[PDB]
Amino acid sequence: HHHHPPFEKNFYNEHEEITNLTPQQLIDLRHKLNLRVSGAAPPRPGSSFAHFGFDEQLMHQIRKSEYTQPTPIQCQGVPVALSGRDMIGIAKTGSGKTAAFIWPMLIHIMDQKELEPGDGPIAVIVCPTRELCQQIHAECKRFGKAYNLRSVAVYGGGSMWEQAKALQEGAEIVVCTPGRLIDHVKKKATNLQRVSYLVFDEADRMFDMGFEYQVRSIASHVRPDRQTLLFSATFRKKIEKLARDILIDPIRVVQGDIGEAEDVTQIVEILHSGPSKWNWLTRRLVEFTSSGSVLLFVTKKANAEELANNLKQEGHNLGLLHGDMDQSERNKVISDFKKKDIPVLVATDVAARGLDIPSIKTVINYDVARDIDTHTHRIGRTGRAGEKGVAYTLLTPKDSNFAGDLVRNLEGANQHVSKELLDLAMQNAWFRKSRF
Repeated sequence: HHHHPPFEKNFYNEHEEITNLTPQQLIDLRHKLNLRVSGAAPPRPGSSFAHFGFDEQLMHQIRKSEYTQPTPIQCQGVPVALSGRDMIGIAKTGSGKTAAFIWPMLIHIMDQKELEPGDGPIAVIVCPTRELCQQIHAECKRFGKAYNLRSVAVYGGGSMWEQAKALQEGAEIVVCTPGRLIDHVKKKATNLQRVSYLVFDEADRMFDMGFEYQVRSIASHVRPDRQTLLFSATFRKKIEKLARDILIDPIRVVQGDIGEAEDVTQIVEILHSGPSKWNWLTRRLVEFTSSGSVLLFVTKKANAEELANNLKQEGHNLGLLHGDMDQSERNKVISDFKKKDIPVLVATDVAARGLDIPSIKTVINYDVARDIDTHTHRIGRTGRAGEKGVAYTLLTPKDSNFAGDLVRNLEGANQHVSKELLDLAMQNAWFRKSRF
């Protein structure tokens, strides 16, 4: 009575043809599919419906389809979703992405108890528009017939009272626009207590149309151990922040021509304590300056000052940049750093505008960033604007919460997660459990 009812997420049995791929063959398959994939332990993609392991009832509907072979987003997205993993699909209409999340949804629903009177949907698909709602609903009814599943569409611009009646008759699947779903829930036309599979489609469009608050509210009121899938045609900071907030260890799947490039090389070291960062740095700073300019980040002005003063006494030729500097003061330091008059710069986050300098080949997060957004902003200064550049992050055992966020950031960037870093992150239950 302390929990929500248990449910299964993982329905996937990898086909031997896929298990048997060499690492090179796997790399070349994703290249052939024009997909860039990241995250912790992504399932391999398939290349045929046989690899998905669909039964005859579903295949019957798929053969009436509309699909003669799977699309690339299906090839990778279906094994991700069948495996029970969360997913970020960066892909455009109509890449077959809707079926990519619908087919696993059907399998997920089929494993559960049937609906009892009063039961809300098992799966919810959230859409920006009535138009898309109706298209997705049409697909849900088509494929869902394989298992006699019922779908109801509730969208703005549609009859509130007919929708309320349809919701009351019972539906395993609800396709919706965000505000209208929330309205029906508050009115107790339906409820979210059985939602275990949650899709946000065209999430970028939803944000552009003003729905971020509604999207977040829905995510907040669905059980947190749900499976969640998020699709967008673009990745922008707003959607990335959303993904961090409403997904748990997702696999990121990007259609090639819609991304681009390259991730910063990150090195993370776990040190004894804050004061031991100094010896770490003095042993390494000369080698770092031999590759190019070096940018050290701290958060607090006082810490910037103490570090810079100690480096000066150490004999280093460096500059300081903090937020209380006037503009001319500020421009002198930045100019000196740009012209390589000083090889080393200590800066606070708030003062760091103007430091997109190609010669920066080392960024050092000396003091831990306030959050992962700030972390990303910092390491963006490193040269893969011209690669050869590396971003070091110094943690101590008091940084275990940030370590979890950093692990997830590294995994999304296909960067190394050391055993030490993972162990540190795994100290906290909210990481160690929610962990895929």
